[PDB]
Amino acid sequence: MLNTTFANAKFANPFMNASGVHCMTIEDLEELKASQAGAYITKSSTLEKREGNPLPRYVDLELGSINSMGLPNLGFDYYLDYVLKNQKENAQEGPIFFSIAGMSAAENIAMLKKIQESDFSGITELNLSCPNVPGKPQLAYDFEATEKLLKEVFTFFTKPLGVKLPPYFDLVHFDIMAEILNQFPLTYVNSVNSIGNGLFIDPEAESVVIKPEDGFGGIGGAYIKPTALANVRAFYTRLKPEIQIIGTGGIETGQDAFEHLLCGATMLQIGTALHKEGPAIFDRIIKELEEIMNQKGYQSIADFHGKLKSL
Amino acid sequence: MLNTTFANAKFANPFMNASGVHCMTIEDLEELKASQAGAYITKSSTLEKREGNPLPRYVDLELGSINSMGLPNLGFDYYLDYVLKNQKENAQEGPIFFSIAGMSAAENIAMLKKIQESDFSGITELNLSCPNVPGKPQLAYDFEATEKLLKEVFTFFTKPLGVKLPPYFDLVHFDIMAEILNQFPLTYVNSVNSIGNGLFIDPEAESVVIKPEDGFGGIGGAYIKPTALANVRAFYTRLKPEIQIIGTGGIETGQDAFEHLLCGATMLQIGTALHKEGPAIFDRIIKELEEIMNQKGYQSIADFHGKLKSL
Ligand SMILES: Cc1cc2nc3c(=O)[nH]c(=O)nc-3n(C[C@H](O)[C@H](O)[C@H](O)COP(=O)(O)O)c2cc1C
Ligand SMILES: Cc1cc2nc3c(=O)[nH]c(=O)nc-3n(C[C@H](O)[C@H](O)[C@H](O)COP(=O)(O)O)c2cc1C
Ligand SMILES: O=C(O)c1cc(=O)[nH]c(=O)[nH]1
Ligand SMILES: O=C(O)c1cc(=O)[nH]c(=O)[nH]1
Ligand SMILES: [Mg+2]
Ligand SMILES: [Mg+2]
Repeated sequence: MLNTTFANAKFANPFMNASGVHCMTIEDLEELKASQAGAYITKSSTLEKREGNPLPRYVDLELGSINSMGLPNLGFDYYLDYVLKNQKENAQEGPIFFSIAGMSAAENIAMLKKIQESDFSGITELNLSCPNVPGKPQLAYDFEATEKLLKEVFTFFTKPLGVKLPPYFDLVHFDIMAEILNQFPLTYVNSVNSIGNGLFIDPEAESVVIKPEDGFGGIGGAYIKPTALANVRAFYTRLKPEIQIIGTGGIETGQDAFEHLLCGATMLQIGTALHKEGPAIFDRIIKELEEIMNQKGYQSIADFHGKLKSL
Repeated sequence: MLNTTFANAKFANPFMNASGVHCMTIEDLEELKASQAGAYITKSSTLEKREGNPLPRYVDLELGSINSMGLPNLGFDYYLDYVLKNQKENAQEGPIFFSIAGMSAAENIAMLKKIQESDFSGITELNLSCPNVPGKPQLAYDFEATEKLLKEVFTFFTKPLGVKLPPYFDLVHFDIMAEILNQFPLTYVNSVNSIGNGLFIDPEAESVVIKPEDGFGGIGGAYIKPTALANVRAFYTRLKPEIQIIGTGGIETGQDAFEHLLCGATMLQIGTALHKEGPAIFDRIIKELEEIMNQKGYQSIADFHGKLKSL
């Protein structure tokens, strides 16, 4: 019932882990491969291995989560070597996704060049929430910087490429970004990354709950579904059909998944809920979505994909 | 215990309604005057009376609310006439707040000029989430446009003035805005307005819940407290002491109020929760905050104001 076609590949279902959750090590990845997830993505990597920020840097919240991991990862070469070896085993239907988040534009270009030159036949995801010039907003909030980077990337990168974007909150911003993205042969857009720089407080202790950035961190979970759905829908109605969408943000139940698909998302990623529940979540949410579809008499995602009704 | 000093005026407590909620008519305003609210603010007005968007345009949600009211209001003259007459009765400790959200820069300047010329001795709040040039983001997301407007405003406006701002999600944005705002003799900054363009879906009906903007609307309530607290705190540590802060966003319990005050807010505004509960909320939340203070042995907000601890 959930069979999905994305980036010209076939997947058993649309579910995937969100980058950063349960995908740090080869062991994490193997557990994802073993789960019911239709596909999985690696932790955003940088050129060098990164320890990340001081703990505590992640906290479960009643309505979601807050984090400031600091891009901890085992380095580009570690992930590239892993995906290259699994690619050869052909023991998995559907390509693996490879996320990169260079500490700089030069680092992103360098990693993209290595992926291009390698035999990697999978899908690449460029995290545009990656660092940028000192007195500059995250890359994706700097429209000029974003367009400049993408133009250089597409002068040489011919393999499947998608971009992970932060949430937008103004319709003109969606228009500007859509216009920038539509000029490129992008495989997809993934909305959204966590809601940036939120703050959570322990009232009793009268203090923040994470050590880095004075307690400020990305927000995920139920807090952000309204924003995540909006971004998925806003891009669905603005992007050229060539560019598909991956919906990410506040997905925990089959109903949440149903809502993202209704908005136009083709693949779905689970972050916070997966972090709390573990790989077993995929089997649960898959069954939940199928039950919803059964009650409505739907046999394929195509029966409702992108059919969100306006009043 | 909650006595507060703000904009050089004295208030029985920091609580107020958030603009747009329970402040449309003179009758609404009188009910706010009659409640325990330490102060109140009028609905953002425009030069002409506005009917607002088609219904349904506001919906209560389990975790907050979504709206696209479309600035319905009775017109500038109606509100100005009201506050001028109440000002004379001296039957209220602390000035009334007057919100304006011109459909254009010319409209904001025109209203500010009328307030300046009038005998209004209260406080004015400029809603920088007001409309802007066609292909331009809301005013407050257009740093250049915002600075230009404020410079013109301060070439003539000498009365107390505060600005209502939308939420920001990047630290560099807070730096840029703080730098722009610190150059003016502003009375205060009010963070935050609703999280813009969120989307809520009724999965059974497979449709949005508000009629305008294809269902997209500002999000308020529990969904946004993490973002609201972050904005209050981020500005508290960047604004010159001359500019105080009004905390708005996800305030429903004494604990929520405690958190905003801990961040640096001096006055507090309640939107969503007030819309659901009615003016009686002020008596409840006041008691809730006082109980929290009593348990901690605090006798004045000064005992913890802005004392949020980092790890
Ligand atoms: C602990 C943690 C680490 C994350 N790491 C990444 C990362 O390396 N790259 C990326 O693009 N997104 C990262 N994200 C963001 C997620 O991919 C996802 O966009 C976010 O958590 C919103 O989804 P959710 O509501 O299901 O959590 C991370 C989120 C969390 C909570
Ligand atoms: C129905 C409604 C109308 C609103 N109207 C205004 C308005 O005219 N001007 C303004 O500055 N903010 C307006 N707001 C935003 C609030 O003042 C407040 O910033 C927002 O609801 C976030 O607070 P909350 O979490 O307590 O709801 C409105 C919010 C709602 C729900
Ligand atoms: O590694 C992290 O801290 C991180 C990266 C990213 O893109 N998003 C997030 O929420 N955390
Ligand atoms: O009147 C409205 O629609 C409105 C104005 C504003 O500033 N904020 C909001 O959430 N709604
Ligand atoms: Mg599997
Ligand atoms: Mg009163």
